[PDB]
Amino acid sequence: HWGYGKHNGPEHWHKDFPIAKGERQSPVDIDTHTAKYDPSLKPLSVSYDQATSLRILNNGHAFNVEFDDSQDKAVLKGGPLDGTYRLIQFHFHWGSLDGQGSEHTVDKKKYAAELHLVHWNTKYGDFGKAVQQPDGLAVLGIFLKVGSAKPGLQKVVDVLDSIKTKGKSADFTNFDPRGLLPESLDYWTYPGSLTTPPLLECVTWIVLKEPISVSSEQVLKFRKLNFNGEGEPEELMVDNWRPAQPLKNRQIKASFK
Ligand SMILES: O=C(O)Cc1cccc([N+](=O)[O-])c1
Ligand SMILES: [Zn+2]
Repeated sequence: HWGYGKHNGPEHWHKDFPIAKGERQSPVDIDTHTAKYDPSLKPLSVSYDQATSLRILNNGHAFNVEFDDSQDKAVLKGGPLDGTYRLIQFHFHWGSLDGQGSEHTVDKKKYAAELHLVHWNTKYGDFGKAVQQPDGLAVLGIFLKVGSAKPGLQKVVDVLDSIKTKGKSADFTNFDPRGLLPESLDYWTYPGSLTTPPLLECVTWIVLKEPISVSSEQVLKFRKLNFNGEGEPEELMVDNWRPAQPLKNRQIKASFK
């Protein structure tokens, strides 16, 4: 099955998921000089005051912080979006070293990591129906750079020892994702896809310009996770990022001048 190795990594995904070579794949390089300011874009509305995290999961590809999405409790609206998108999970992608890890790039710059907050359009009723629609998901992407610690991330880092290997989960209630957000909500937006199989072309991407800072210690704890299951040969969970894909017939729009 798919993964991030030599034998099963991104460059192989098209054989089981031919949409890998589609017209609206993610991530992409954001060329800041050609992304056009669009005055018609709105401010993003991120409303996470009632977000109810439940659990953290090592799925063998990353770890997922999961939310109760059975009501409108943590929603993303505005920005480029029509309608209301409910938070279902967040996860990250990161590198073996601080010089790579992000999926999106900015003028070819790779960040140490990238956080994805995944939301589904309530007009489709559930996540599985939403991913079948071109406007089914909104993913908020936030770059991580290594410097100062992010106090709001520490609760996540400290639970990782308990989900070292694939298929482990742990209760993870009361975590507030507002602690992961940068000061500015300036963004770039474009139409794209999931970045892991099945690579469905169902995402409005909203990539924040301003990175968050996390400490080296924090990212080092991400890199102690395992792709493998309990008791199998240890292969560290690192470099779980898809590289930039062809932009094709897309425009990247900026919310800011
Ligand atoms: O389980 C999976 O890998 C598919 C999946 C599910 C939810 C979000 C995703 N994304 O690319 O942001 C991908
Ligand atoms: Zn992701």
